[PDB]
Amino acid sequence: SPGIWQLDCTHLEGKVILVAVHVASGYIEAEVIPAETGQETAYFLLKLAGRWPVKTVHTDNGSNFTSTTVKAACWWAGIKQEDGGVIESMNKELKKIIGQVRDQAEHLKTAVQMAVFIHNHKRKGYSAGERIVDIIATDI
Amino acid sequence: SPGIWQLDCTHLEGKVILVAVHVASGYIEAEVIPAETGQETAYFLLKLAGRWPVKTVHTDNGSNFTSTTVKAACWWAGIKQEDGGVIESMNKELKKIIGQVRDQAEHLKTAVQMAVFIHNHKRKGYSAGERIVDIIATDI
Ligand SMILES: Cc1cn2c(C)c([C@H](OC(C)(C)C)C(=O)O)c(N3CCC(C)(C)CC3)c(-c3ccc(OCCc4ccc(F)cc4)cc3)c2n1
Ligand SMILES: Cc1cn2c(C)c([C@H](OC(C)(C)C)C(=O)O)c(N3CCC(C)(C)CC3)c(-c3ccc(OCCc4ccc(F)cc4)cc3)c2n1
Repeated sequence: SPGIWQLDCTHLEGKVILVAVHVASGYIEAEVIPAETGQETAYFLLKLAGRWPVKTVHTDNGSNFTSTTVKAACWWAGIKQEDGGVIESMNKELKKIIGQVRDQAEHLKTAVQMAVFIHNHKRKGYSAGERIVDIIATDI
Repeated sequence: SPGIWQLDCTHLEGKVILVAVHVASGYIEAEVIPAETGQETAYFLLKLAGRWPVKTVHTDNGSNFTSTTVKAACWWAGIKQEDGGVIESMNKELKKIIGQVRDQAEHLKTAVQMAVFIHNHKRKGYSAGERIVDIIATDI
């Protein structure tokens, strides 16, 4: 459970938001990209694995599961690349937060990082940021 | 101590590498940018604070300390913006790792994230990644 993450992809303003969800805590990392490609997904996973102890990733679709570039990043970072409700509600929640801050940000990427901040600090009482740290520290 | 970070800027291949160091653990986050600007620093701090509980940031120089854009990001994210050896040795260590992986990466940003991965997982026995999680979980 502590090393399991789920990839998720959603569209907004003609752009793609790639999200990594830490399944046990609900903690997220997200980035805005022009379109989902194997190279963008591979780079996102390399970043995530250098920051958190990523053991397994459930890919968001069969193209990212199949991608030789994604498989190479998973090999490099020591990640077990795996296949495939609450994710749909999290995409809706993220878009809701983005809408609420959209006026404070000129760039979509700024609004997305503001939403990541709000989601991870929301007490619902522990926050997702507190839960991920507690889950991983117990495993050490 | 658990919420204290230090910004650091270094040059490589006509580009700038912006680094955030968690002082107590030695854990790092890094990004490649064309040049250090208030907007790039503000965006980097917004990302960092959505991922880790950032209480204080020691800015890397007086321009980032003065920047109204950096001060706005610190205000938004609830960060106390503060002023100003081992950092010089960490820039040298990071460049050394980048040199060792440079042949496996076409893009400089790929090599930088590989170096972040290696630095954070290096056991020296706990790693910086284990130390940051343990330090923050004790504070919760
Ligand atoms: C020119 C330009 C572009 N520009 C742009 C592009 C942005 C944003 O992009 C990045 C993140 C900088 C790339 C954006 O996408 O909108 C920006 N932001 C600053 C940081 C933020 C508050 C997290 C989001 C808004 C400012 C700005 C700079 C000074 C501001 O000062 C407000 C009074 C004040 C309050 C508290 C303080 F402590 C100090 C000042 C406000 C907005 C800006 N300015
Ligand atoms: C066309 C192109 C650009 N391109 C580029 C730009 C890159 C790198 O950029 C990003 C990170 C993708 C934007 C780069 O900056 O170099 C890249 N990398 C993949 C991930 C990495 C191993 C973390 C770094 C190298 C590959 C590639 C793709 C398949 C590879 O397969 C190697 C046999 C194999 C081993 C284990 C496996 F499980 C599966 C395959 C090797 C390299 C690539 N390809």
